[PDB]
Amino acid sequence: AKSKNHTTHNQSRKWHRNGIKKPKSQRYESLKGVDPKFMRNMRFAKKHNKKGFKKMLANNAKN
RNA sequence: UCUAAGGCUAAAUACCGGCACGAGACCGAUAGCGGACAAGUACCGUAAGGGAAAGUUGAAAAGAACUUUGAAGAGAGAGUU
RNA sequence: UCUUGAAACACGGACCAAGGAGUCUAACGCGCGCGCGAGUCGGAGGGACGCGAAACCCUGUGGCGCAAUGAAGGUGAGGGCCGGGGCGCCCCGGCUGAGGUGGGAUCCCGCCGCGCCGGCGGGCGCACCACCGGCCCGUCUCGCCCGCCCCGUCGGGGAGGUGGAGCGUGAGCGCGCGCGAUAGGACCCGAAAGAUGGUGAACUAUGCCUGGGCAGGGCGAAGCCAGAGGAAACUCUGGUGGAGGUCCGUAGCGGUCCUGACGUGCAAAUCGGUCGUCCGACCUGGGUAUAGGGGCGAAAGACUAAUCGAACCAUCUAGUAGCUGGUUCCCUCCGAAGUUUCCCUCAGGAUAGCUGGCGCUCGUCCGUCGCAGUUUUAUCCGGUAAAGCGAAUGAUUAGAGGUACCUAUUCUCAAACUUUAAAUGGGUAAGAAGCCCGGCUCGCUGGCUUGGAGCCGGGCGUGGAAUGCGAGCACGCCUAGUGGGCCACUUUUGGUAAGCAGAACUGGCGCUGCGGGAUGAACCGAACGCCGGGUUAAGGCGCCCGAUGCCGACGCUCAUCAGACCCCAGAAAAGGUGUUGGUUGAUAUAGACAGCGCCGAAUCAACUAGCCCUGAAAAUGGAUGGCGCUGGAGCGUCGGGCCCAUACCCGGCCGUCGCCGGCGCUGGGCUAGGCCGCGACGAGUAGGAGGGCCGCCGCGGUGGGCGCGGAAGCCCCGGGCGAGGGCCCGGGUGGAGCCGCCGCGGGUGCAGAUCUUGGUGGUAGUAGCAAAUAUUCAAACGAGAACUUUGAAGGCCGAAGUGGAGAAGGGUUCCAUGUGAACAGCAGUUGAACAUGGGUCAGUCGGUCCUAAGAGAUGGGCGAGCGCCGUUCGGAAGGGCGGCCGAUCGAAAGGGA
RNA sequence: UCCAAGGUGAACAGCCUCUGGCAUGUUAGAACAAUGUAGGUAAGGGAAGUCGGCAAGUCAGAUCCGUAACUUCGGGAUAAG
RNA sequence: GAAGGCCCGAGGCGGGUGUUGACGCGAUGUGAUUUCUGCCCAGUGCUCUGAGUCAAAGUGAAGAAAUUCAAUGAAGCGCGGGUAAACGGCAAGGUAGCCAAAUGCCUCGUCAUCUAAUUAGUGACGCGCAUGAAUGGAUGAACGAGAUUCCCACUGUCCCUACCUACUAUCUAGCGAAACCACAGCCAAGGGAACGGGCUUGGCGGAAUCAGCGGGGAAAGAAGACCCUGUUGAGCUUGACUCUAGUCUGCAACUGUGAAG
RNA sequence: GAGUUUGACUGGGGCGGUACACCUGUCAAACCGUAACGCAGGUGUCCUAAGGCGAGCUCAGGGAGGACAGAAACCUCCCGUGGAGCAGAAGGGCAAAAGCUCGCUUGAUCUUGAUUUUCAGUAUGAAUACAGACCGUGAAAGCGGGGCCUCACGAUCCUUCUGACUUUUUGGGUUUUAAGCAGGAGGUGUCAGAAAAGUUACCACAGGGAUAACUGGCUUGUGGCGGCCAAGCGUUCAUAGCGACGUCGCUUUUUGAUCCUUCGAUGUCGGCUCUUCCUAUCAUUGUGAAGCAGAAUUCACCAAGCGUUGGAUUGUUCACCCACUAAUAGGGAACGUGAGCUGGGUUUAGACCGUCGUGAGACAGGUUAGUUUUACCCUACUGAUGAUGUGUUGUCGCAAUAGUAAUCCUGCUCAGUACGAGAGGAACCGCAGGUUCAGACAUUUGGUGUAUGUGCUUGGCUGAGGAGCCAAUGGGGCGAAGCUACCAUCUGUGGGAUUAUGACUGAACGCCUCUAAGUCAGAAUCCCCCCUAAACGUGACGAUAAGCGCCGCGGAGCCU
Ligand SMILES: [Mg+2]
Ligand SMILES: [Mg+2]
Ligand SMILES: [Mg+2]
Ligand SMILES: [Mg+2]
Ligand SMILES: [Mg+2]
Ligand SMILES: [Mg+2]
Ligand SMILES: [Mg+2]
Ligand SMILES: [Mg+2]
Ligand SMILES: [Mg+2]
Ligand SMILES: [Mg+2]
Ligand SMILES: [Mg+2]
Ligand SMILES: [Mg+2]
Ligand SMILES: [Mg+2]
Ligand SMILES: [Mg+2]
Ligand SMILES: [Mg+2]
Ligand SMILES: [Mg+2]
Ligand SMILES: [Mg+2]
Ligand SMILES: [Mg+2]
Ligand SMILES: [Mg+2]
Ligand SMILES: [Mg+2]
Ligand SMILES: [Mg+2]
Ligand SMILES: [Mg+2]
Ligand SMILES: [Mg+2]
Ligand SMILES: [Mg+2]
Ligand SMILES: [Mg+2]
Ligand SMILES: [Mg+2]
Ligand SMILES: [Mg+2]
Ligand SMILES: [Mg+2]
Ligand SMILES: [Mg+2]
Ligand SMILES: [Mg+2]
Ligand SMILES: [Mg+2]
Ligand SMILES: [Mg+2]
Ligand SMILES: [Mg+2]
Ligand SMILES: [Mg+2]
Ligand SMILES: [Mg+2]
Ligand SMILES: [Mg+2]
Ligand SMILES: [Mg+2]
Ligand SMILES: [Mg+2]
Ligand SMILES: [Mg+2]
Ligand SMILES: [Mg+2]
Ligand SMILES: [Mg+2]
Ligand SMILES: [Mg+2]
Ligand SMILES: [Mg+2]
Ligand SMILES: [Mg+2]
Ligand SMILES: [Mg+2]
Ligand SMILES: [Mg+2]
Ligand SMILES: [Mg+2]
Ligand SMILES: [Mg+2]
Ligand SMILES: [Mg+2]
Ligand SMILES: [Mg+2]
Ligand SMILES: [Mg+2]
Ligand SMILES: [Mg+2]
Ligand SMILES: [Mg+2]
Ligand SMILES: [Mg+2]
Ligand SMILES: [Mg+2]
Ligand SMILES: [Mg+2]
Ligand SMILES: [Mg+2]
Ligand SMILES: [Mg+2]
Ligand SMILES: [Mg+2]
Ligand SMILES: [Mg+2]
Ligand SMILES: [Mg+2]
Ligand SMILES: [Mg+2]
Ligand SMILES: [Mg+2]
Ligand SMILES: [Mg+2]
Ligand SMILES: [Mg+2]
Ligand SMILES: [Mg+2]
Ligand SMILES: [Mg+2]
Ligand SMILES: [Mg+2]
Ligand SMILES: [Mg+2]
Ligand SMILES: [Mg+2]
Ligand SMILES: [Mg+2]
Ligand SMILES: [Mg+2]
Ligand SMILES: [Mg+2]
Ligand SMILES: [Mg+2]
Ligand SMILES: [Mg+2]
Ligand SMILES: [Mg+2]
Ligand SMILES: [Mg+2]
Ligand SMILES: [Mg+2]
Ligand SMILES: [Mg+2]
Ligand SMILES: [Mg+2]
Ligand SMILES: [Mg+2]
Ligand SMILES: [Mg+2]
Ligand SMILES: [Mg+2]
Repeated sequence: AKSKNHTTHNQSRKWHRNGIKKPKSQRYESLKGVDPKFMRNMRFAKKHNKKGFKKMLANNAKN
């Protein structure tokens, strides 16, 4: 009472039945798996980014 | 915190059996109880047990006198409604 | 119906009627509707007071939410702006109450083009999403501050990672509807089994008790008698006797062979002939004993009531079933899978995929986002085909040269070889998430703004390839079915091969009809609402059979097995001086070829290619589909015309779907859940969803409904309506109830289930009414005589009877009269039928009495207990000085006046 | 289970009859085909049939004779003829 | 040898054998007589001895105790002996016998006999696939509804059928079922689920029926007993898993009195 | 004694194998992926270094050399792209490396999260890149948290160990104990992980044509059969008859392969019986060829009309043998044929023996005994009524079509002839019979015989005789009629076109030629006659009832 072992015959039709969908490209992709030492300093760059907010307003006025 | 190795004690509670009632968005004679009827009857098995089928003339029997064919069932008229 | 495949020589279905299969309760999830809403619900109970067991009111105990997290001790969720100060990296004050980036329906404003309408310029940005902070709990690393009456092994906080079903201005709760997965009998029907309790030894197996029965003959044992022989011991002969798991054989009991008869029988084991045994381990009745995992067995798993390799009965029990079978109205729309992973899985599930439903977030003139089974451009990837081995590895042929090697060549190869190397194919990119200019943050990086990344401001569309197209929400949420596939081109593995087995890719079949191939699940064409006209595809156009009934074109071919077109349904090697082409050569008018120098013009050889032919043998008679066709109806090359598919074009109608559709501004109109307009579209199994003014039963409403002037039901060569489910009307029949509309509750729709119950067919006036010799004549009664009765004749049983009486069993069958309806398988004047009466007389026949094997109380013992064990074993004498030793039951064949 | 006539014969065998009983066994008439079931015969050959002398047939009573191999001395034995 | 063997039994001062007592009862094997009954005690099993493992209870030790440790340490196992008319084999290597057998694969063995002809039969031969001695070997009169070979006799078994009789069938009067049945019923070929009756192309096809018949309907009769599957069973068996009645053994209790070592 | 278990995959199942958890090369068709009990292999380990780092060094092999010393000992030089080695299978990688050697070592340590691969994108296993510690090494840059890379491994529960702490040990406190958190290990190889021996023929149930045994279907390896080529055989001569080395086919009477149909069942081996079919012809008919003188035989052609037998053994098909014969050819039809038979084999349950298993049991080893059911239904076939439309009815005929039938041999004669040296030894016509078959038939012979015909006779009965009866036909002798037997007897048949083949004329092709056009002979084959049947076919002819037939275009009308 043997049967069939492996088949990929009708699988291409099933895959394209709803179409092969790529993940929607999102701005600001996820930062998972990045260097932890790099992520530490990048958090500190955003943590103290408001410290130079007064210099930003002064330099924008020169333009 | 209680005082075992002694006892008693109603109510609220349970009830498919029985007795007597009320009811139904239930079943309507192959349904509802097996059983609407001489149903746990007929019938079967040595026995323990198994277990049916089967309700309806019309309002009122007024259920067809009488005549005639046939031995008779069974018919033809007549008659009741 | 299962299936890859069914008209199947696969299964179910003779026929009709009624019944007949997805339910209900609990709990869960999602969607939807309703109420209230950081709440929400009385679902216990209490109180008002026919239908009222309702409804009304109160009660928030409690449940579920509002807080999470850790194993636990436990602890436990506020962001931002402004100013000052500290300059590390986090103090103070104030104003507020969830931040920042990108996107964002809607709203707001400016300007322009026309207080309306379009351009691009900004803003507040919902929900949601991507990302980055922040906070709470667990845990880890690095740590230097702080708090106190219970200063300690005390309790607090920081910084940076990380775990969590968190917080980040709640969304739940109650109720109802639907679907999905469950547990319950669980869609219906079905096991082989298992368990508890009980009933059977009238069959049979065996022991016991008490009875009964078993012709006629054969051989003829021990004992005995007599006569003989012998010197004796002892022997011999005749007769007698009547022994035995002896022989022939009847009854009886068995059951060999015919593998006979029968085999829907006389019979759920019989009949005939034949056969075994028939004084014995013989046969048999009755009374007793042993009871189901037990009994009993001269042993066959035999037998234990037609049941035995574990009886029967009822219950547990609607036992379970990954396995078969069946699973009931119509329509509209969408529409599969036999594949992935895991599984004591491989007839099955879980999971992913494919499916459907429900939506939701947006877009919806150009424009811009966004999208793609496709090209283009740019740039990468690979090691297959082919090639190579005078290159590596491996294999391999032949010579040559120099001195078996060695050099230079040469032949042939690789799938597990390769220097090379495609075609097809895979990945990425083709901008605003960009470019450009100027700054800011950092604790990372460091010779040095040096990097890097993040952030801020400003400026710049020619959107920065072609084409098509609406997208997004981890392609959201729930989700059925499927998880046996099969076939074809190409590629490809095993196999001699296979209508074989196993893969890749795409299409197809399955799920699919249609035209064509005669025919046929897959091939060719083309996919499907209902029609009209037209035109085609593939394929055809002698006739069957629509179309060449053209003065079609050119050749090829004769077949005493001609040939006749994808898949495709019989041919090969090798041959032909059949015929027709072509190729390469060779002789010849200084005269060849062939034939006897004559002859006088071409000839010969090899090879190749078409058609035909040989090669070519199978069994029922037969297959270009058939007829038949040979100036073609054959083969090849083509032309014009013609034939028709559910395909294409145009038109009508129906439905679905889509319109940033239209209409509240009324002769008609607007049941807005309506009406109207436009465009496209239409296959379907399993499956899903919606609609039904389809149908059935019952309820609350409602129609001042219907009905003896005729309801329901039923019948109809009556009239109709609807695409259909169905419905209305008319007639006939019927005789008392019935129906429409809005809601509500289901035991709601049948052709199947070797369905259930009931009824009826063909078979069919058929099988049959055939075991045991046999009836006939006359008469009588009578409507009626092959069957009754009487008489006569002829026969049978032939005293181990077809005779005369009992036992067990039957229970009025006995007897008389009467009936002829049903029964007595023909008939019947007859009956063991039916109806009405009658009939069984005991001291001395049996029961009754006795105990036989047995059974069974008392004492006693056991046992949870109903009870069981036990038949002497205890103060056991109810009589007339007593012995008894075991009450009682147990024989209609024992005992017994 | 009980009673059990005559003839034939060794016989309660088979066959015939008497006493007694019965009407041919849940039907009849006609016909006499095949094929059956049951019964019987068959010339000549005699198991050539067939898995196989299956079935059938031969033999049979009694009387007078005659009776081996073998043997457990009993038998074989109704040997056989 | 009865305080027993064997067995029943839920249970007792229970019950059977047993109204018994070794010439008995119980459990097995072989299977009259005659004739023999060989070898192996390793394995398994039974049985018989007194020198590692060994439960509970009891004793000792440590510890606050629970607990732990130690010593002691039954039966059984292990060790040892016997046993094969125990299972078995031939630790022993098949002895006496027997045979191509009811036992021989090769095989229709070889030889003789039996017939014209013999895979049969018989007598022999035996390195016997795979005979063999109470898992009994060999023989054997009588006996056998046992298997087998031949001969005589006999016969319709046959060559080779025929005829006769009885009851049926058949016909009639009366009476009157059942299995079965999707629809049904003439074929060839083709295709097809690869053996059509129906479809395709042909052959062709004429009411209603009787008696026969056994080709067909892959005829009927029965949800194949063969084969496989099922995480379906049952009967039986063991060196299967897990238990158990029974039985053996140990401890304290019922269990008292006294002496001695 | 009770309960339960006794894996799965699988070209049925079992046995075998593990394709059951993994790895390499290939298959695999140039991304990845991709199956089979596809191919060639590996794995349940090994390593305190064979881990880590640094430094130096260069291998396999070859040439030339150098006491013993040689084809291989060691020393030296030169060449040497790795042709060595790197623990193992294979692939890849690797040269002042990853190899070899040496000296310092324990990054094979303590942690958080992310990622890759198998993937459902779960787990495990094994990997990748960081980060925070603590270290090793090197002068340092760096490198290292196992092995150069691709394999070398394991959930819950439970036990055990280590570590940590405001962790619990339940009204508090202390100490034991127990529990918990976190990280290891003890293992499930059926490797995402039950706790597991059989037997069943005494078997049971659910099913399955998803799946075996029997037919058919595809295939033809094998079997059978037949070509082609021509080495050679045939004294010589390849092809009279043969055919090596090769090679191309056919057949479905072998077997195998496959598993498509059937497991709510297609009765299954042989024989018997019986019909038809095939030819790959054994015999007969007509021919061609020879290593054909005759005879016998061999090869080949047209050809299946006709025939292919009787027996011993065996269940057997198949073989073997005895004879006979013209020959004793080969097969199909569901391996034709079981509601046709027969049960011998096989193929339930009983039983024996051998081998096997401890056992129950098994054995395609042997042996013995073992129920063979139903037709009356539909077609088919066999016969029997009848139906058909021309008025009824009858006689006498025609005839489509269908069936079809004869066959083989012997003796005599030719003829001791032809032929041959002989030995031997035919043929045509003719003649006499026979075999098998067919259709008849009973005069004769045989058989049956219930004319129950006539005798004989047994038992019984009728009083006896006489005459008879009964015994399922009492028995027996003979026997009419009838029926019946190669067991008696009779009869069995003519042509036509042609096949094979041999020829004529005669081209193609000045010749030749059976052929191309045209002609001839020509057969057991074929067709037909003869013969049997007689159609929804029919001709001639007779007789045809107050009814009825002809004749008045009867003369007018009604239905179809
Ligand atoms: Mg599968
Ligand atoms: Mg597999
Ligand atoms: Mg009550
Ligand atoms: Mg009722
Ligand atoms: Mg078929
Ligand atoms: Mg079925
Ligand atoms: Mg049926
Ligand atoms: Mg109904
Ligand atoms: Mg925003
Ligand atoms: Mg059980
Ligand atoms: Mg005798
Ligand atoms: Mg007798
Ligand atoms: Mg009998
Ligand atoms: Mg019989
Ligand atoms: Mg019969
Ligand atoms: Mg006898
Ligand atoms: Mg008795
Ligand atoms: Mg019981
Ligand atoms: Mg048995
Ligand atoms: Mg549709
Ligand atoms: Mg699919
Ligand atoms: Mg199935
Ligand atoms: Mg699904
Ligand atoms: Mg699933
Ligand atoms: Mg399936
Ligand atoms: Mg395939
Ligand atoms: Mg297959
Ligand atoms: Mg399907
Ligand atoms: Mg489709
Ligand atoms: Mg075709
Ligand atoms: Mg049209
Ligand atoms: Mg056509
Ligand atoms: Mg040739
Ligand atoms: Mg040809
Ligand atoms: Mg249109
Ligand atoms: Mg109802
Ligand atoms: Mg219902
Ligand atoms: Mg119905
Ligand atoms: Mg009476
Ligand atoms: Mg009376
Ligand atoms: Mg009657
Ligand atoms: Mg009565
Ligand atoms: Mg008494
Ligand atoms: Mg008495
Ligand atoms: Mg009679
Ligand atoms: Mg004779
Ligand atoms: Mg014979
Ligand atoms: Mg006999
Ligand atoms: Mg004798
Ligand atoms: Mg013994
Ligand atoms: Mg021993
Ligand atoms: Mg010997
Ligand atoms: Mg013989
Ligand atoms: Mg012998
Ligand atoms: Mg011995
Ligand atoms: Mg006997
Ligand atoms: Mg059919
Ligand atoms: Mg059948
Ligand atoms: Mg079945
Ligand atoms: Mg399974
Ligand atoms: Mg059983
Ligand atoms: Mg079991
Ligand atoms: Mg299996
Ligand atoms: Mg690849
Ligand atoms: Mg580190
Ligand atoms: Mg199949
Ligand atoms: Mg071959
Ligand atoms: Mg050859
Ligand atoms: Mg031929
Ligand atoms: Mg014979
Ligand atoms: Mg056959
Ligand atoms: Mg048949
Ligand atoms: Mg049969
Ligand atoms: Mg047969
Ligand atoms: Mg047999
Ligand atoms: Mg048997
Ligand atoms: Mg001469
Ligand atoms: Mg007399
Ligand atoms: Mg008599
Ligand atoms: Mg007689
Ligand atoms: Mg005579
Ligand atoms: Mg000719
Ligand atoms: Mg001629």
